[PDB]
Amino acid sequence: RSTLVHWFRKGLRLHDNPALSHIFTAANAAPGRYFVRPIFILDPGILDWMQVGANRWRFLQQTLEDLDNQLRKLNSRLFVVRGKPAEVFPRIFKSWRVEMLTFETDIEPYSVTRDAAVQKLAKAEGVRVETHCSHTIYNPELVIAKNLGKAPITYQKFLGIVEQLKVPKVLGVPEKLKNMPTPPKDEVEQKDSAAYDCPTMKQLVKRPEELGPNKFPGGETEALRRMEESLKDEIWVARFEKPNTAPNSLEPSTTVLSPYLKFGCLSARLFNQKLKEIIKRQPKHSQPPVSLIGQLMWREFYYTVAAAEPNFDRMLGNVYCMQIPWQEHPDHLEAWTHGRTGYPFIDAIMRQLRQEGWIHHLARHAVACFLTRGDLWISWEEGQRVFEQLLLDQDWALNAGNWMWLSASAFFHQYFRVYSPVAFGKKTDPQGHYIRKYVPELSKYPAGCIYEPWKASLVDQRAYGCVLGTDYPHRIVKHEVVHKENIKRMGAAYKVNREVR
DNA sequence: ACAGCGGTTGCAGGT
DNA sequence: TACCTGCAACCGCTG
Ligand SMILES: Cc1cc2nc3c(=O)[nH]c(=O)nc-3n(C[C@H](O)[C@H](O)[C@H](O)COP(=O)(O)OP(=O)(O)OC[C@H]3O[C@@H](n4cnc5c(N)ncnc54)[C@H](O)[C@@H]3O)c2cc1C
Repeated sequence: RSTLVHWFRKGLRLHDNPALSHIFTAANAAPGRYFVRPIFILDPGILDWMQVGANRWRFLQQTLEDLDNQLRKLNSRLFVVRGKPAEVFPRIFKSWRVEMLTFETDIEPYSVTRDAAVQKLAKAEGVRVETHCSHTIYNPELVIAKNLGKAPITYQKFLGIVEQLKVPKVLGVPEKLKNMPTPPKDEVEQKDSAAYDCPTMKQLVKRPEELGPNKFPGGETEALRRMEESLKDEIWVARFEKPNTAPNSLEPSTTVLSPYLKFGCLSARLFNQKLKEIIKRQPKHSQPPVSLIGQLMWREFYYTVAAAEPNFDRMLGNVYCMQIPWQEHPDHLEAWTHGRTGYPFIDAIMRQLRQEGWIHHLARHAVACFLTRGDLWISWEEGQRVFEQLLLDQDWALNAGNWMWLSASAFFHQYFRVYSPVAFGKKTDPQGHYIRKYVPELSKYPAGCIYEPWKASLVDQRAYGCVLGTDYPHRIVKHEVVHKENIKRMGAAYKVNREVR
């Protein structure tokens, strides 16, 4: 009796998962030939390629738990195999007699190399491999192809291309498995019958002191529930313009579906379709680039360009990337990293980020601009690695692309527009409630200088119960000097990059 | 050929 | 209010 395997890596969902649905329609088509083994490989070869904070482990733990619950409703379960895909796949091809493997494709360099090996090792043992493209609405490979073998490097050019492509159908949830007993215990399940069960928090999070409030639980269920809440107000959705959403509202002012889209708990395609249904009922609506569909198209865009370039997360060797002489400065990196910059707005954001693992897009803008071209002149690659650790939604392509944007290394080139770490947040939080929350030491300062504590006299600071240099740090740089100064470094860097290009 | 246009989300100082 | 402006002038795309 041969086994059918779906491999979860992303696409952590039952709904709109063609790679998964094939296995289930295939098993039900000829029941009694097949066992079904939906697996997720807990890969230690991931921790040596990337950084993973506690908040995101909890998210993964919860997603895997929810994914297991849902598979059980389909008379199956999730099998969590510990091991590196190299050691794991040849063993399970053998002991399970794998007739077919399926998975959702990924453009990310680690997974491309991982996939090739498995694609090859599957052909070595005659296993059929059927991959699907469902993490994105459009296939980056086809987007590139229709643009004559090149990735379009502007948003509008990108839209023109994808409008010429038809959208795959959004699949529902797969068929409940019929007349299908549980698979026989392999060599590993015989030693330990719980070997492939869901990791507990204790097992997965080796670091529980670094967890913050569980504001965004993982899993398909919470993803679907949150989308429905996010789209309940159809007038809000129609008129949605990203630039008018607050970075410092205590409640998130956007959908916060990014972590769900990153793990594939929510299908980008389903989400796109729910929006398109709202568009019909609400013909007066925002367009790209600022609308919600437009935000999905940004995801698509960055995935396309990234797909074409394996050095996309890196300045050197990156076809898109401006070559800029960033400084090494450990003290300033360390201060930015732990929200100890002395600019309360920046510090507020980095602390929310660390504690909760999500921050608003424009909050990311503010801190990224500050780290790179705005103030500290530190490479975007560093900011990337921090975000990569702290973000629930860390996504290789998205993190890289947006970091290159904010440093004006690629895609964005108007480096004379520099965010003010003092001024930016005032429009949406003039009282500084956001700062009072994440920088509690300053929570008794008057609004007139909570963004600029260094304007308080010493006696003022004492009366506010927080002296600068002791209870909260002196600002590590003077924005009003360094941003003009950096603008001229950028002018200089661009001149050099032209004189090659 | 290269001036001119648009570019998801700047700031300060303006009506 | 939501769109003036000037800043010193960037990119890729277009015709
Ligand atoms: C320096 C920097 C790093 C970033 N790193 C990541 C990352 O690691 N992973 C990630 O998902 N987002 C990243 N973002 C992009 C963006 O900030 C988030 O996708 C967004 O804040 C998610 O919140 P939301 O779900 O409420 O987005 P919404 O405003 O509700 O938009 C809906 C969805 O569209 C997509 N989207 C929105 N904005 C962008 C964007 N600018 N680029 C690409 N896709 C977008 C997201 O999937 C998002 O969930 C980064 C932005 C910057 C400034």
